[PDB]
Order: sequence, then structure tokens, then C-alpha cells
Amino acid sequence: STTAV
Repeated sequence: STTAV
């Protein structure tokens, strides 16, 4: 998965 914020 990717990174949030």
C-alpha cells in the first residue's frame, strides 16, 4: 500500500 497524510 501507499502512505497516508
